[PDB]
Amino acid sequence: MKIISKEFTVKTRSRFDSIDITEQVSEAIKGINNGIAHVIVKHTTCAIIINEAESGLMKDFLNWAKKLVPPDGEFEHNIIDNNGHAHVISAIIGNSRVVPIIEGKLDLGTWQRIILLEFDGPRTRTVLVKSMGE
Amino acid sequence: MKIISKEFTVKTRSRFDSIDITEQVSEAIKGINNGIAHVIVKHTTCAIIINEAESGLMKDFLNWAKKLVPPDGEFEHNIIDNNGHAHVISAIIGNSRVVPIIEGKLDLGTWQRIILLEFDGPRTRTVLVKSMGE
Amino acid sequence: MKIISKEFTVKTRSRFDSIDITEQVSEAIKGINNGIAHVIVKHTTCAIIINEAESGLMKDFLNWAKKLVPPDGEFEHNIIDNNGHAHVISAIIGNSRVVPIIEGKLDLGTWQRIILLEFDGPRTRTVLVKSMGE
Ligand SMILES: [Zn+2]
Ligand SMILES: [Zn+2]
Ligand SMILES: [Zn+2]
Repeated sequence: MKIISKEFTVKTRSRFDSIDITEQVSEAIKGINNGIAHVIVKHTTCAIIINEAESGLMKDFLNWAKKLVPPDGEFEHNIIDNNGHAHVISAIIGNSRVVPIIEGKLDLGTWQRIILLEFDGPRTRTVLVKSMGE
Repeated sequence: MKIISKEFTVKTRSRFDSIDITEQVSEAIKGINNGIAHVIVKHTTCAIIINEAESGLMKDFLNWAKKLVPPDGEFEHNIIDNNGHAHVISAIIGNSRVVPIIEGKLDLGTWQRIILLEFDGPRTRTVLVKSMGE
Repeated sequence: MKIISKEFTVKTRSRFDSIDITEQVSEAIKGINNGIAHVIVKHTTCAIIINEAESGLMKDFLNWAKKLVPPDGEFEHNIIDNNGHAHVISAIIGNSRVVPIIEGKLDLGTWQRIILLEFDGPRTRTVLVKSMGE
C-alpha cells in the first residue's frame, strides 16, 4: 500500500496545556485516501487523546489529570527532574491515538477532535502523523 | 494490501454499562486473513478496552472508573452538559484498541474479550472496525 | 505490503514489576523497513506503555498505579481471583502501544523506551510484536 510520514510542531503555553491539533493532522494525512492515521508524539511528558475540544472540557482534562497524579506528589524521578507526574499520567493515557481516514479525510465523530495534552510545558512539541492505507 | 471497514451498533442499558462486543467484532473483520483490527468508536463518552469479561470485573471497570473520576465531581464542561466525567475517563482510556488478526480470526489471549465501556448511557453506540492486512 | 509477527517472553520478578523491552522489540521488527510496530500482550493483567525507563520512574509507574487502583481495594472479581486491581489498571492503560519504524529501526524519541508493566506477577509474560509496512 502507501505510507505517509509527516511531522509538525505546536508550542505549548503553560506547564499544563491542551491544544486542538485536528487541522494540522488533516493536512499531514494528505496522500492517503483510505486507511489509518497514527497520531504519535515521540515525547514522554505529553499525550494524545481524541475527544471534545469544548472550552470547559479543555480545562477539565488538565485539572483531572492533576487530581489523579498531583504534580506535588511523591516521585522518585523528581530526584533528577521535577516532572515525574507528567511521565506517569502521559504513560497511562498513551503517546498515540488512531484516527481512521476515509475519502481522504479524517473520519471523526460529531464531537471528536485530536487533542495534545501537555503536562510539562511550556515547550515546542513535535507531532508525528504516520498514515497507512491506499 | 486490503482494507475492511465495517460498523455495528450496540444499545447500552444504563448510564454506566459494559458490553462484551467480541462476537460482533469477529464478524466485522471478515475479509482480512492476517493483519490488524482497529476497534474504534467515534464517540467521546464511551471507550474500548481489551480485557476479561468476568461478571464481577464487568462491574469493577465501571465502579473504579467512577472512583477515579466521580460523576458528581467538578467539571467546567457540566455548564453545558452533565457528562464531563464521561469525557475525561474516556479520553484517558482511549477510544480505540488494536486486536491482531491471524488465520482469519481475532488473535486473543485466554481471558481477552473486546469490551465497550459506557459512561454516558443509555444510548445506541456505534463501533467501527477498520481492519488492514492481507 | 508486508506483515511480520514475532513473539518473545519476559519473566517478571514480582507482583508489581516494570521491564524495559525495547531491545527485544527492535529484534522482533526485523523484516520491516518503514511502517508500524504494534507491541501487544494477549494478557489482561499487565500493560504496555512507551516512556522513560529512568530508575526512579520505573518505580513511580508501579507505585502510582497502586495509588490509583489499590490492590487492597474492593473488587467483585476478587471473589474468583485476587487480581482485580491488575485487570482494572491494565484495561485503562491498554494492552498495546504503537511504535513507528523508519530505516528499519524503532523511531523513538530521546527518552522513549518500550516498557512492560506487571501488576500480577511473578509470571512469564508473552509479548507479540506485529509489524506492518514495507
Ligand atoms: Zn523527566
Ligand atoms: Zn459533553
Ligand atoms: Zn483475574
